[PDB]
Amino acid sequence: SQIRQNYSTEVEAAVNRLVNLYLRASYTYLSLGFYFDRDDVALEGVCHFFRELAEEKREGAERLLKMQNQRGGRALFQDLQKPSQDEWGTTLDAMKAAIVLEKSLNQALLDLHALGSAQADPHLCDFLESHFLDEEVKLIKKMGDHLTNIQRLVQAGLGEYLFERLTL
Amino acid sequence: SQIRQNYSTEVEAAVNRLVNLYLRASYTYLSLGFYFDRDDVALEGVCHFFRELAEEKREGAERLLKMQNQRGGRALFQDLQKPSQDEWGTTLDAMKAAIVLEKSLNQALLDLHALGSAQADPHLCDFLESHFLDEEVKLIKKMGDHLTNIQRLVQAGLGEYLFERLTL
Amino acid sequence: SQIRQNYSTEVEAAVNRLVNLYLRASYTYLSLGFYFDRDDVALEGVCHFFRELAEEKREGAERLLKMQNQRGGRALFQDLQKPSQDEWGTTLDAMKAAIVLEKSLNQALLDLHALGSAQADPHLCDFLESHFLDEEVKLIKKMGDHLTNIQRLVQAGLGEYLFERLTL
Amino acid sequence: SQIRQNYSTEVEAAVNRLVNLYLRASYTYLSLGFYFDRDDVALEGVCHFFRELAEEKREGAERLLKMQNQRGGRALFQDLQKPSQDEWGTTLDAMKAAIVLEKSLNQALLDLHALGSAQADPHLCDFLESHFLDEEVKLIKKMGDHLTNIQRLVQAGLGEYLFERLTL
Ligand SMILES: CCc1cccc(CC)c1O
Ligand SMILES: CCc1cccc(CC)c1O
Repeated sequence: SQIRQNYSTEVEAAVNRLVNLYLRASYTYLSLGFYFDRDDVALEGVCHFFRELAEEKREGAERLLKMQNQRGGRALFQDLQKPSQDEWGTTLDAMKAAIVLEKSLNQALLDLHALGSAQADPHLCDFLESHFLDEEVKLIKKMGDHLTNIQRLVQAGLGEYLFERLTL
Repeated sequence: SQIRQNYSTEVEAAVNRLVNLYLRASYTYLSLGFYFDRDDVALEGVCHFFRELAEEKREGAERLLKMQNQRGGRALFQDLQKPSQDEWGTTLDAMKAAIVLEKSLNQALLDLHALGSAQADPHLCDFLESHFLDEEVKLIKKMGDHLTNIQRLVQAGLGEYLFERLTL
Repeated sequence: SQIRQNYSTEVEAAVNRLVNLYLRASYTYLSLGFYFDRDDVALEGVCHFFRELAEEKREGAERLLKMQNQRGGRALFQDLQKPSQDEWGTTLDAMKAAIVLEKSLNQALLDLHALGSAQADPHLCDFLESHFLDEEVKLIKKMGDHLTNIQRLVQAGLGEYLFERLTL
Repeated sequence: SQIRQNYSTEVEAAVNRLVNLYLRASYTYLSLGFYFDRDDVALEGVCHFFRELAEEKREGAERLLKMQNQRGGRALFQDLQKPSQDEWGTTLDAMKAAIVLEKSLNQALLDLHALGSAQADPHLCDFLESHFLDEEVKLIKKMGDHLTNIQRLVQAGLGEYLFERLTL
């Protein structure tokens, strides 16, 4: 590449993997959103919460792809694995599964930051810090806050309804 | 002081102590506010309630300091003791601890009013009446109203959630 | 903590200490502000300068406390020591004491950044860089500029008056 | 009087005396204002400061007269003594003379408050507190602040000019 400078093959490859992880997270949230839209689940606030997250994760993937080209690396796409579950249980179950998912994305971000630091690639390090690291910390805090409120609420059917109506 | 008139050393000293008490109350409310912001407590309305009170108590301290200088007394600051607890339990526990705190500030205000009256210092007496006495009575009534509603609500987890969502 | 990830006990503890340092700085500035409001000092611009800084330092402490919870650490408060002086001398004396204070806060920030880097905690490192490091550099430059102008001005009484009227 | 209730002859008489004191203060400030308007003194900011105070003191007298009638007492006017000086010296001299004057009015207010309290006349006590006591404390603080700045400024001719230009 005529533009490529200080951009290691290791980082290029890790950025392609992180794109896959963000698209997979987007897909998992799409499944979670539509599960809560089922007439036999019917929690519209929970559905909107996960659909909004699907869109956020897709946006993350696209920003990473933009960066990959800005640096002169080459986007390589892999299959996107189907989500780990077809049915997601209660709001509590689903929020637990979301925080597991977010912590795995955060750990991927931290790993790539570490790699960037080892490779002396400050543009990569700044890029993750300014667009992803604080967003993940904020989101995981929010999910943790939700999980605590869900747990304090679950006569389980009444709790789930009230959380969806008054928090989401 | 060239301006000092009818301002006893006793009152000057009691005003410095009351500044300390208001700053300590502010600090206690800061701790209460951040405790309810913990991801394993997560009651944002309770958090905002106490943070707003932190700011009110700090404002009170500053008005007292302004008055101290208006009268020609000299502000003397002491250490601010850390709050009595590191963790504040339930909303009920925290509201009980707040009303204990407010009654101790109110009693300090009443003591200083009594002192002012004994010293024939009507400016001090008017100052407490117009800026602090009615504010404390209003706040203690509000906390009493909250305590009653909290108590009537505590399936405890559901009650705490509903109070935070629908009152705070 | 269900949310805690890559957040060392060392950093958690250093963040609690830095909160104390910022609250202590806030308190020191409150004392400086009210000293310049004394009828026998009476430099209102100097008073507003330090009171504004009291508020900035309190805001800093609250942002650190917010971050502590966002990361799943636990806020622990200690006593707040009274400021080092009861009377602050001239504007020159007070500005010298402020720059000493700011350099000690800056060094604390730098120490915590170093710790964060040693612990591979990029979120902490970005947080200090984006909210505190440049603010301190800007403020210390401003105080240095003030100190130079104060010094060039001190017939001392006339200089102090003119600085307060035409700079602050 | 058909309306008179709980209004002692002692208080009625002291209120008439206080009216005289406020009108005398108004007159003294009128003289001070016009002295600083002399072409051989020529400090327009000092002139406006004292003329504004003339008007404030006259307003005070009129509020006291209104109150006297509201209570069913009878206004009795005495001669208004000419001010203590025909020429008022420097701004420093004049500000010293103003603070002496204000402290004598404040002491009169405090004496009348004490009388009102001895007579169990809470309307009188509230009236002085709400309209006069805090106004005097604020004004005496302001004059004290001015006196300190004037003193710090007095090459005397330059100091007097700068105070008038940059403070008043
Ligand atoms: C409002 C936060 C707070 C609490 C306790 C003490 C201080 C000193 C100013 C403070 O700002
Ligand atoms: C405000 C000028 C002034 C001074 C002193 C006395 C009187 C009588 C009304 C007056 O108007």
